[PDB]
Amino acid sequence: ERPTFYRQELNKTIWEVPERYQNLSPVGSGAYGSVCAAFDTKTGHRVAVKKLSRPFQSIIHAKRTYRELRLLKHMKHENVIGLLDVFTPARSLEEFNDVYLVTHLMGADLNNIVKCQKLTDDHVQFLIYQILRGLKYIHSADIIHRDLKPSNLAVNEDCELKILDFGLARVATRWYRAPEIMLNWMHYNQTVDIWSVGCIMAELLTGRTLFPGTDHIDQLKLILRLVGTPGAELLKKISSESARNYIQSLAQMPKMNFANVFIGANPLAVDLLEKMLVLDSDKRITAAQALAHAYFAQYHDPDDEPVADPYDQSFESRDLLIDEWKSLTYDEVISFVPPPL
Ligand SMILES: Cc1ccc(C(=O)N[C@@H](CCC2CCCCC2)C(N)=O)cc1NC(=O)c1cnn(-c2ccccc2C)c1
Repeated sequence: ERPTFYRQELNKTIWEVPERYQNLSPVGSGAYGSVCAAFDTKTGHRVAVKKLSRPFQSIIHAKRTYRELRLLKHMKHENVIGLLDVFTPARSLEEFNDVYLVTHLMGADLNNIVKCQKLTDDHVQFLIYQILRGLKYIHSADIIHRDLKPSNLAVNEDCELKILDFGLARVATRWYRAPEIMLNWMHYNQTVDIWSVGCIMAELLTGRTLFPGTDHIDQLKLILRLVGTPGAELLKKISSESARNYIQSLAQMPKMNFANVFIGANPLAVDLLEKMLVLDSDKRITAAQALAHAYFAQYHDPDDEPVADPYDQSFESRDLLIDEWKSLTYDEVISFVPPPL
């Protein structure tokens, strides 16, 4: 019918959950939002429970709440975070004011893993393979992550990887961002995420941030030093006059030979980096193409790299009232079907 809930105070936060979830312990020191590790008495498994912060306080909060629930309810893939449960203590739409989301509990984020040292080439093959397998899935539904960086990627002891998003909650996004979506200078596609994967892979191999810019101007200067200033062919496709003026006003840099930058790395790794870190977003490798690159010979299976069901994002166009976004969210909580045990 409906379970029995119990109340708690944790880090100045109130928490009201079903008895099924036990021994709630705050994790991530703010960086994941309001999240507790919990023990799930139904499965005998550890889980993560997130309490959304002020979910219906404004129109923009209410839309963000709907968007996060809709994305989580869609994701059914080994390398993307998925929804085990969603609950509110509210018995009706009228008193609906709190949303709790339940996922798998992961062992570590990749930020607090590179921080020690660099990884073996074999560890890098396996981790980048799993990122690209999750991205083929997300991109097949016309979903773009847009903020891939080591702090949004999580792994277990056995090195199984999942893509998450910790949104706004306290490693600069700037350092991993595609030049075209940073300065909005060209048509942008799913391959903004492939630029980010290139930056992350470089960092796992060298143990150093590839492009540690201090701001957007410093960031572009560090990038152009490796990949070279745009040619006349890429200049032809820049719609922004101010962008085009800025670029053409710098003194010309050549493309460096990546074999001279990533010295001693697997030459198959250097070749894949050349294909990911191209300025022209029409010429960057896709996730599906990257999975068939020789670098992943050990892992690639074309019969086990699935696509996603279609995702209706027509809501993204709509301008509705708080109470409308709230009712739509309540509907999705009510209609939720747990994954098969
Ligand atoms: C409970 C929960 C709820 C929401 C999210 C989450 O990723 N939400 C996304 C969903 C959509 C996004 C679209 C692009 C593809 C990726 C997904 C968002 N911002 O909308 C994560 C967890 N879980 C965690 O925060 C979590 C799970 N173990 N840990 C953890 C716990 C201890 C140590 C290390 C880690 C990583 C943290």
